[PDB]
Amino acid sequence: TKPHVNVGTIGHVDHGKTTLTAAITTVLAKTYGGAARAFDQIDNAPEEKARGITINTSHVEYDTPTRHYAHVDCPGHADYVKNMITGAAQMDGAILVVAATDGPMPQTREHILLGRQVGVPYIIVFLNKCDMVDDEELLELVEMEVRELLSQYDFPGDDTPIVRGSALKALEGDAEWEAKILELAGFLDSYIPEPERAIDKPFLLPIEDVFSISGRGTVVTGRVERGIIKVGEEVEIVGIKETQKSTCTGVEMFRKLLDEGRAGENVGVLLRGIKREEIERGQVLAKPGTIKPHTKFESEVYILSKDEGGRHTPFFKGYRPQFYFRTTDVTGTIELPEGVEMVMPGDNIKMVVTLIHPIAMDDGLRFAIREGGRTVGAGVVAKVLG
Ligand SMILES: Nc1nc2c(ncn2[C@@H]2O[C@H](COP(=O)(O)OP(=O)(O)O)[C@@H](O)[C@H]2O)c(=O)[nH]1
Ligand SMILES: [Mg+2]
Repeated sequence: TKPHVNVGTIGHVDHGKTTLTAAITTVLAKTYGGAARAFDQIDNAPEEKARGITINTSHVEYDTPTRHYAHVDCPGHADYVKNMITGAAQMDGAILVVAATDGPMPQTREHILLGRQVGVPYIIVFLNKCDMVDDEELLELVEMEVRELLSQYDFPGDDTPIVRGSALKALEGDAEWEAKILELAGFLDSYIPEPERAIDKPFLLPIEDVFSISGRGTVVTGRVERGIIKVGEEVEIVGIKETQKSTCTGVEMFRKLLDEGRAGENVGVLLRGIKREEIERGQVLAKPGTIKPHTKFESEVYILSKDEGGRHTPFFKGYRPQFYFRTTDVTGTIELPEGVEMVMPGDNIKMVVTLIHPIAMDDGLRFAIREGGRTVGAGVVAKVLG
């Protein structure tokens, strides 16, 4: 099967993301095979529901000779904010569209900054509307502006592929400009490395339940998030309390006794030496020395709007909600950015959080913000602090 890669268009409004998305599907369909999509179908994005969050998202698919791509395009900036923090698939790379007529605009900066925060790993640039620009001096100056902006947020601007093109003329059928769509698709193939598959990451299992099995000791159940756990291998129980070491003495799937549990499977793991009461809501099983527990972190959060089922009134710096990490709520206190004293429903802000219990975490881990039982926001860990 062809490798699967998740991409999407980002960049400022009216710079040509949707026209480019249509052009890519159209050009690749007539060149390497597939199904073309038209501008109107993609611009008219369905409402996708992620929890209570409403995100207008168009999903499109296209193939290169060697890869299958799932591409995400959204109508408005508000959708890109929501999608980057809580969208169905995390982008493996992004196509930043920049209109040569306008140059980098405020959401060009914001989407790069968000990409950095939510951990978007590769960004390719399509410099659009070049059918309007005859001057090569201008095009060079815009290209340098985009490279500086990428580097400002630690992307490798100097080595970043930038394709000078015209999404519109390519969608209209002009073969000269279509070649630029193939150049861009070439860069998707060559510049975005194939992402790391979960089965190859160090073992991780969020604990959902614990039982004292008769004559066999303590078992913890959960979905293997990544890696492989084998009978005989050592594990760490990470989070809430001081970290404990243990050994796997059995892997059970329903009534079937296994020798290993793999990423994606729902299993029960028998642990030597651990008593049922030594296990707490919110802990994970992990390969030893691969994930650490933290109480403090920086995050990018989106606060739900009233219509989405969230808060009706803003909160202030004393806000003390619950942060739901994998399996449980942990209370935290927050610090706001300087100048911000109030956070309105529907806002998104950088939030420094201090939980009252440690949670095993790494950059890019998603969480929900909750009040009482109900969800009021969504975040991504941008930087762990300790
Ligand atoms: N002249 C020219 N116009 C373009 C090009 N790409 C897009 N446009 C026009 O710019 C407008 C906005 O494009 P659109 O894809 O909807 O922008 P989006 O908000 O980023 O999705 C539309 O009128 C497009 O047809 C291009 O390469 N050349
Ligand atoms: Mg659009």
